[PDB]
Amino acid sequence: HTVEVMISEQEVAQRIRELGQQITEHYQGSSDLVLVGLLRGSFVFMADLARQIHLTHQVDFMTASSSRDVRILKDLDDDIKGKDVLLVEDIIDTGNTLNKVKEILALREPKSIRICTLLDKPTRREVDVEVNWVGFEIPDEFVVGVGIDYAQKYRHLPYIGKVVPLA
Amino acid sequence: KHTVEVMISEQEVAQRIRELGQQITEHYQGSSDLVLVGLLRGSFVFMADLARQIHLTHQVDFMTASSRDVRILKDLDDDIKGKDVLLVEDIIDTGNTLNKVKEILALREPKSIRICTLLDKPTRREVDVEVNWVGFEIPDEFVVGVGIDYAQKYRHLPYIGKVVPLA
Amino acid sequence: KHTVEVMISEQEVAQRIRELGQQITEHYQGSSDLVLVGLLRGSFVFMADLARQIHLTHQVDFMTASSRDVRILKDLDDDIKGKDVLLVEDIIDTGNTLNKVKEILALREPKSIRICTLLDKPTRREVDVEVNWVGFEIPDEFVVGVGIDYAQKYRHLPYIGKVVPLA
Amino acid sequence: KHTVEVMISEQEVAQRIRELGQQITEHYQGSSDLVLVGLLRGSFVFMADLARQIHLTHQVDFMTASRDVRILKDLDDDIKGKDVLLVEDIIDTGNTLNKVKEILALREPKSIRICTLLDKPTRREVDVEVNWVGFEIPDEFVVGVGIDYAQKYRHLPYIGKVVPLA
Repeated sequence: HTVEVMISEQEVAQRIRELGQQITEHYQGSSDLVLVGLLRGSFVFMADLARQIHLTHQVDFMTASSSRDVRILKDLDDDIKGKDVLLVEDIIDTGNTLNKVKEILALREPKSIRICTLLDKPTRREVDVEVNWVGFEIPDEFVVGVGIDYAQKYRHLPYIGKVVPLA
Repeated sequence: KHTVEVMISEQEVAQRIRELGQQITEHYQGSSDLVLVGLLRGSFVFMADLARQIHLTHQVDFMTASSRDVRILKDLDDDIKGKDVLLVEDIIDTGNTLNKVKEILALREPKSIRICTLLDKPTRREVDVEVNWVGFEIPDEFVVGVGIDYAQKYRHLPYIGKVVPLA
Repeated sequence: KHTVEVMISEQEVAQRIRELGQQITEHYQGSSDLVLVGLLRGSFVFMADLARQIHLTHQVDFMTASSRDVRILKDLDDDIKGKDVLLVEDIIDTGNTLNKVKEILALREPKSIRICTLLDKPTRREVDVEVNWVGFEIPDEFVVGVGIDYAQKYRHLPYIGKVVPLA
Repeated sequence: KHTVEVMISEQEVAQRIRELGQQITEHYQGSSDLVLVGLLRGSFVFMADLARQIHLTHQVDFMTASRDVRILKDLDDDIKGKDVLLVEDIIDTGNTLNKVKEILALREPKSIRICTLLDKPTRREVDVEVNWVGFEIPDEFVVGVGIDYAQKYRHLPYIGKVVPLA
């Protein structure tokens, strides 16, 4: 198999700059912003987005699992009561896991909860969940890069790639 | 300079847990999917004794909740979707943690959630949680034993004790 | 499908646990800091009964080790540096998991580490782990009860049972 | 009452990380079992930039470590027989990193090495071997590129110095 570039590193960077500007604008005057990354896949997008948000904010992470139940493998280290929470995803597809994570965090009485994802595969949606900011809407391909793995590989590519069969 | 007095004897505790087990057995008669979930660390002794008085095939699991936000330090190992869940507590006082744990688990769509505690301190409640089975209602004293610690000591006492000043 | 036969009766188990607790009490006499550490979920019932037969003030804590690498899904809540640590197991068969848990804990520089188990299957051993206190040494049978499950069932049986396939 | 001063610019950080990724790429050449392991939360930004400058196929994982050094979140995947690179935002006393290394050594990786974006050598309390270092600094009050003050400023793109104004 091989990887072709689907979304270039610079196209990704420009889109994250735009998301950063929109998010900065939306939260202007808030000192309670916290970005929460869903591990492992969101960490690259999160790193780049945080650096494009010109507001003082905090960072946290959750690891949610998958058989049926959405379980918390690692919860947040910090409180979110009365805070503005931004969930940060690498890719939203079925929306299952994200939906339960949002509901679990809603119980803690944050000031607000929103969601931003680098990629959205809306044709995979099985439970709808409100996504405030989306980097790129894509079809249901095997994508990798910018934090996203194929068999644990390729998270470290600076571009969004597509895994394709060779010769 | 402090000591432990017996408040509820080893045998009084055992008789009560025998009675709870009988009522719980009757209650879930014909459920194919009973699961007891303890809250660690305090629940484990009461859980062990109670599970042995329940004359139904059932599963056991544990959560560790945190102690401002209620966070999940260690989640269930198994699924509870469509199951009858019995939350098992050593003591309910403010009700804050238990309430949030119930709300977290309710998101998983168990068939039912009910709650059983060995000790209840009703005068300490800060939030409404409905508890179907209560071993003993007690005044707000420093109690220890049957899983309950004081500064981590005395969980291993077979009786419910009360910590008292000496001299 | 199957039935369960009594292999070691409730009373036999209670008597042996009392013997072990007595020996453990003698062994750590004069120790200021005993901590019993159970591996979840299997060890919780044995732990509850055993701690109640140990007549020294002590602490209780728990770990959850993964089911190749032995990973820590839930670590101890409390420190063990300088303490006498007693690892508590429902059953020891291959010894692989328990060996790693011991090495992991030794890095924290406890004063000592010893191991107790309710059941021991010495024929299944794959690594050398020395076990000072053994409730019952048994053949490689499918056992359940007193914390031990089969397909998550039967942890709540008050005896050690043998699972027996039928027709 | 404070501000933050730029101590090491975004561009200096970027160039140094590229140099580190190059050295790392060269060192691990021919190995197909590279895994970078960051310690949360501080390492995630340096990790993200470093991984993208490493031109070898590799895996990425995370641990979060807590007197006793405890494991609050372990790795998700096996490291037996692998080349492990622990990735750190800053190394000061070394105490946590030393124990994490010891813990992972029990799993029999083929090798374990350590990289840090910042190193404070005069702060060292335990000896631990640090293989790659982005910037060796004095004991300044630092933030940015993953590093916080009171949970704030991990999002700054440069290494900043917190300068009390109070």
